[PDB]
Amino acid sequence: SAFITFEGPEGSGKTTVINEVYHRLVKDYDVIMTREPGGVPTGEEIRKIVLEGNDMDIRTEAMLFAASRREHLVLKVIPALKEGKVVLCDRYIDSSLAYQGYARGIGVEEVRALNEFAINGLYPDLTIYLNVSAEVGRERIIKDQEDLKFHEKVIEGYQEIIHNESQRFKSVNADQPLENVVEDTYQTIIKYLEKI
Amino acid sequence: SAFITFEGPEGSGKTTVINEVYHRLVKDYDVIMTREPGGVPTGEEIRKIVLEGNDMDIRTEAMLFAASRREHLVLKVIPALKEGKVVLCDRYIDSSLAYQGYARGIGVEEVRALNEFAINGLYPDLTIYLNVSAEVGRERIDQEDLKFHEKVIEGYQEIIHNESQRFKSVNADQPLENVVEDTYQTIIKYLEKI
Ligand SMILES: CC[C@H](c1ccc(C(=O)O)c(Oc2cccc(Cl)c2)c1OC)N1CCC[C@H](n2cc(C)c(=O)[nH]c2=O)C1
Ligand SMILES: CC[C@H](c1ccc(C(=O)O)c(Oc2cccc(Cl)c2)c1OC)N1CCC[C@H](n2cc(C)c(=O)[nH]c2=O)C1
Repeated sequence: SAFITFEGPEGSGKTTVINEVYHRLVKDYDVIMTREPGGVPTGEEIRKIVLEGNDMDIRTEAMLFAASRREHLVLKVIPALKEGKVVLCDRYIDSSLAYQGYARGIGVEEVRALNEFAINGLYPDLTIYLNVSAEVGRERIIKDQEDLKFHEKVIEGYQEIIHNESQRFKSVNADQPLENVVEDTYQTIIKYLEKI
Repeated sequence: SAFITFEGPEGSGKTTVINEVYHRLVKDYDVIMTREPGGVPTGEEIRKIVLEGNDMDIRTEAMLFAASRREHLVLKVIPALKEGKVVLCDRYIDSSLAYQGYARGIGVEEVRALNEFAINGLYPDLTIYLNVSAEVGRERIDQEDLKFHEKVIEGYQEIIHNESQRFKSVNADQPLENVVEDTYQTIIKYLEKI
């Protein structure tokens, strides 16, 4: 089994990359694609609260992302791993670190301690970081100043997380055309998987 | 202003005591009594999720109690404290420490780290612990329920041993009129010294 997470800002080509990699991996592996809350009833109820939030306190929002994360992990991810599946997960702990910790200003270490409570040691086996520049990402989103700066800070946050901790992290150049980003991601995954 | 929390297992007469103490304190102080979620919409929605939980993972449950704690703190407690009020809160961080941390077995220090993210330094000024023996508590209320009850009491003892200065323990084995009186006097002594 393998728990593989995908990280990156918006405009990193993440949706295309996961879908195309899934289509190639299913030839050799029992693979699933997922994202939080991913159909888990409690997680879906949490998601409704977050999306209905009127200027929700950023720490309450972080705790709700973390509670949705745990429900998705325990009720969907772990049973799939037990079946021997390759789980392709769109966003996990690192999104809360980059978005809640860095971009929203809570503090990466405070958000880390919260999410370590949530995942209880279950870190991804492999994390694909779709490393897009802010300018390329901006163009992919189009195809506001506060939004542009928020997108910039998300990337700055990811840069901080990957520069500090790196072992499961595999950075893929997402400034390339998407066919190349798919090929580099697929090859990175196959290299990991074929080493058991 | 003062933020005073009330803690204890079931059977400690905690609800009755806080209600009576609050009714007496309103005569001399600008005071409110509340509990989580306490009407805050997001907290109420989180409460519904917890109550609807079918064998809910204990850490998800702890995170939801912590999210309800923050909403109630931010929208009710902090605005009242800024208005200079005495805030009486029935159950706070120590309830998550005793129940989720100790009794459910996640670990007090793990649950403390989670709750410190939720309260962001807003610990109670004073915590009233209604110290009921497991035997009196049992009587005031099967093997599993009695074992969980004893575990909560044991958890509260460990917490109070580690943070003696924040707690004031009231003998909850006495008749409730005495528990009310000792709790009231403990609070007044604290309020008249600040
Ligand atoms: C509004 C922010 C946005 C977003 C977009 C779509 C959904 C939606 O599902 O319709 C969404 O709701 C979610 C998603 C995941 C988990 C929950 Cl509980 C609610 C959402 O966050 C509220 N952004 C998009 C970029 C990534 C952001 N994000 C994601 C995760 C997983 C995290 O931990 N932190 C974070 O800020 C959310
Ligand atoms: C079933 C557990 C029970 C309890 C009783 C009544 C309510 C109810 O409101 O009807 C309740 O729901 C709540 C209460 C507070 C906050 C939320 Cl989000 C939900 C509840 O916990 C699910 N016990 C009773 C003993 C104390 C327990 N407790 C309380 C708090 C505040 C905590 O942090 N941890 C904990 O285990 C809950």
